[PDB]
Amino acid sequence: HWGYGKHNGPEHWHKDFPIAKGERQSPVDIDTHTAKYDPSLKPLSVSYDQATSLRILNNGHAFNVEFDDSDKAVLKGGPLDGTYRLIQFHFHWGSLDGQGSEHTVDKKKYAAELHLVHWNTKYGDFGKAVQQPDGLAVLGIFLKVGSAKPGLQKVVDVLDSIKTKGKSADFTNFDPRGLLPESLDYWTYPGSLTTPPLLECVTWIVLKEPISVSSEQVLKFRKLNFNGEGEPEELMVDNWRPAQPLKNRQIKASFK
Ligand SMILES: COc1cc2c(cc1O)CC[C@@H]1[C@@H]2CC[C@]2(C)[C@@H](OS(N)(=O)=O)CC[C@@H]12
Ligand SMILES: COc1cc2c(cc1O)CC[C@@H]1[C@@H]2CC[C@]2(C)[C@@H](OS(N)(=O)=O)CC[C@@H]12
Ligand SMILES: [Zn+2]
Ligand SMILES: [Zn+2]
Repeated sequence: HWGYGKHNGPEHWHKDFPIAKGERQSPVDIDTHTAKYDPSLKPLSVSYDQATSLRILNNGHAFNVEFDDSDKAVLKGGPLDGTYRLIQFHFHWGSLDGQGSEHTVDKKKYAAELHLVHWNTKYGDFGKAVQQPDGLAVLGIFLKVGSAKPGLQKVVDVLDSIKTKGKSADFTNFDPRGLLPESLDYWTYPGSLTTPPLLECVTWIVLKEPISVSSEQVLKFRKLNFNGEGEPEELMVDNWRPAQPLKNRQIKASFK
């Protein structure tokens, strides 16, 4: 079963998922001396007021918060056509503050990265959406260690109750607006799922401004287990895929 270790990690993925060496694989390094400011890029339209969080789950790769995708949390605008519905969010993080993000900015690795996953509604269901180049829009947001993020506290406090693979808790009344920074300045490029099946169905939208999270908050991420309860203890850390080659895609910025 795929994972992040020496024996099942990103370097083994191409064997079951040959697309791993594709033309638009994610994440990528965002090189700012090559990123193209695009004045035509619209401001992002995040509408999360109606988001209906359901539960949080430890899937053995990370923990993910599922939403009711009817409920009308939607991402639109920015570089996107049509309506993308929020279906879930999750994080990738490191074994120390100095790494854990998937995207990098001039090779800088952040402590973590939040991904808010949305799907294009012309495709009827998530499953069909992922089979299309414009099937998904993932909003990526970096995490740096600093002051606490109040909107994160419910997430981290619940982690104690979902330590091992397959564990879930109820997670109603979670407002994902609280995971957002001040600015919605962004980079964007066509990419992929950063986990298997690595499908090239994603319009990546990566925010310029990281959110500040406390050391106390990020530490809780590192107490999760990859393994199931009663299995050999595998700590859930460094669950990130390294930056992939851009292969001459244009990363467009909405700010200079
Ligand atoms: C393959 O076809 C489909 C899959 C899914 C759906 C509809 C489909 O037609 C609806 C919800 C999708 C779920 C897949 C697992 C998700 C992303 C979950 O991610 S997760 N927990 O990390 O495995 C959260 C929401 C899930
Ligand atoms: C094709 O249908 C499915 C897809 C997935 C799952 C189950 C399905 O039935 C479970 C894991 C799902 C993954 C989709 C991309 C996720 C959310 C990834 O999001 S990401 N990193 O932003 O590209 C991380 C976990 C991935
Ligand atoms: Zn799995
Ligand atoms: Zn992710």
